[PDB]
Amino acid sequence: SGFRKMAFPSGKVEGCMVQVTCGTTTLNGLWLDDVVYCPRHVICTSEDMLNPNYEDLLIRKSNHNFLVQAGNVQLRVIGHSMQNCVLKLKVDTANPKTPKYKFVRIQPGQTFSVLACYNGSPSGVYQCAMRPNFTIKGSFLNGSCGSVGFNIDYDCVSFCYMHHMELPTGVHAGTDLEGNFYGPFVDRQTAQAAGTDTTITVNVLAWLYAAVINGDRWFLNRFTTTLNDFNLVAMKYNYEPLTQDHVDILGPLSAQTGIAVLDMCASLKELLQNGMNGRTILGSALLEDEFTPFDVVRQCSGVTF
Amino acid sequence: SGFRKMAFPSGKVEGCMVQVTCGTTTLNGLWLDDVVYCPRHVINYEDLLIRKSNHNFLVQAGNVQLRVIGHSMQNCVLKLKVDTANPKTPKYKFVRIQPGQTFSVLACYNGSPSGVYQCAMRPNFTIKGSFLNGSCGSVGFNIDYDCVSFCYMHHMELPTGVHAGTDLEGNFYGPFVDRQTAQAAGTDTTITVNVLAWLYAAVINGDRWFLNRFTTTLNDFNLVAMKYNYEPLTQDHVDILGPLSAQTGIAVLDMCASLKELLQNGMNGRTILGSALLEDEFTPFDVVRQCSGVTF
Ligand SMILES: CC(=O)Nc1ccc2cncc(NC(=O)Cc3cccc(Cl)c3)c2c1
Ligand SMILES: [Cl-]
Repeated sequence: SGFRKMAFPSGKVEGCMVQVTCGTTTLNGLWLDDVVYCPRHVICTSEDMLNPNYEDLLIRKSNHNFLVQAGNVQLRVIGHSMQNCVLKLKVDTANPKTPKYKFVRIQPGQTFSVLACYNGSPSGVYQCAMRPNFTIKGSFLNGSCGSVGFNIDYDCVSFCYMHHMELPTGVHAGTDLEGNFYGPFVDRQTAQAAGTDTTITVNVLAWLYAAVINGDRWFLNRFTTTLNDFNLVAMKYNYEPLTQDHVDILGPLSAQTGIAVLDMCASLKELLQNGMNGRTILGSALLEDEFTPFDVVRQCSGVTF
Repeated sequence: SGFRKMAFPSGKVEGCMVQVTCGTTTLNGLWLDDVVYCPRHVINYEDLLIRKSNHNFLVQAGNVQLRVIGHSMQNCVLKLKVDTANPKTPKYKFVRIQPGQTFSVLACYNGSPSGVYQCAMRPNFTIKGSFLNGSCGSVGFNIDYDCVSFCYMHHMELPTGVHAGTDLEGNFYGPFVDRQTAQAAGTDTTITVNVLAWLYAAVINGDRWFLNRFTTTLNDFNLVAMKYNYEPLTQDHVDILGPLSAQTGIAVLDMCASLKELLQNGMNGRTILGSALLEDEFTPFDVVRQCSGVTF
């Protein structure tokens, strides 16, 4: 019993964290085999960030301008290249702690664990989701750049995020491990603002099924809804549209509890209308959207209470 | 910016997790040097233990079978002497925590870590964890510098869904016993010093709507807090909040007057750090650490 925001064990990622220094800037790098991946803005000054020409800044650099530190050992850089917004530093030593891994690009609504690092040293781990506006509501201070997001399914680490910047509202933006940003963001200091955010409807529904699995049904009602009527109501509360794919994905949880997706949609509609009336669901007074249908199946029991 | 329930990096503990089987029961063990620590309920415990030999205990570390060469009991923990020292043993200490203190939990099943989360020892000595059958032997810890301080080992789930366990010396937290009997968690209370720390974290992150011009006395605050099932606030708690009071310019009894107003009026449709409830699972030290950048 119980329901917590659980992160994946971070050990496999901790053994890949390194410190990258270029001139006066120091940030984090990910060391996999003989390559260190880090944000390309490590080659920039603060002045450069207004309109940086990365190709022009990089051509003026040699291998020995990049200092890479793994624990107490200095790694020697023997090559460098840029791939989108990521700098790839070829080093002379392969990481003996390299786990089985893949680089995966996630979609909004997907969750992942973040290992927050400073000076190549891991300080904490937390779970979060890629928001519909492509930002992440993280907890990052200056020096956290290069910190990574990941999932561990079985013994394989799937890297999905690398931290690049904080936006004026305090939310965070970054790239996949191939250097492609999530969202319409650039690694430039410009008027960049996160778009209006919305609630991840399929995740709220999954969390309502998790509450039913853990023995709580006070929020159910005797109504059903069409998918269109649900979406017309949900969009008024800034909820993401629920698609037929989302209904298909909730199928297993619907069969485990005996509550049709559209009947759970009717209960969500009523919750938006009435609020909680002093009650909580899984210890929360807000509707939670950072648990996917997959996370609920992973964490919760296969037997409903 | 941002404020998350953050756990310590779990790598140092992951390298200590093993699977312990005794007959039909399978649970988790902690392998430090040549000793495996696990709940004694894996097996009248003295009478059950005397009938066991070393070969009755099967210990599995990854894909390798460890050979048990001795066994002894210390309170509610079984200590299995194995023939191999753990080469991944970190620098460690066994410490007993107090209610209100927080720690990270590495939840395991069959000796394999599945997740990590942060939680607090409640005033009623239970933990609001997330554990399924097979999680027994999962451990709680903090990391200070490069040293892992083990503070909790999971033993059982209570009828309300909350969890109970021991320190690593086998002493239960709370009035619980390791057996099937009518055991219920006492009425819980809110960890006041932690709620205050989280209010200071909200001010640091730019949330001041709850701040007011008023200040209170410690006695008046405690008379009000006792009415809402909040733990009494002591002079030690006021002293401990000193650094956060100096950083934001809000005296502790100044923040107590804000908390008193939130207790009598609620939030009025507003949130603090994305929450509609007053959060009590962040200590003053956790707030200072997450708003500073301490690494391990
Ligand atoms: C003093 C300061 O920079 N504070 C914070 C606070 C919090 C921060 C959290 N994450 C990242 C930071 N770093 C950046 O945003 C550097 C950067 C600037 C301009 C564009 C880009 Cl692509 C990257 C943070 C920086
Ligand atoms: Cl995805």
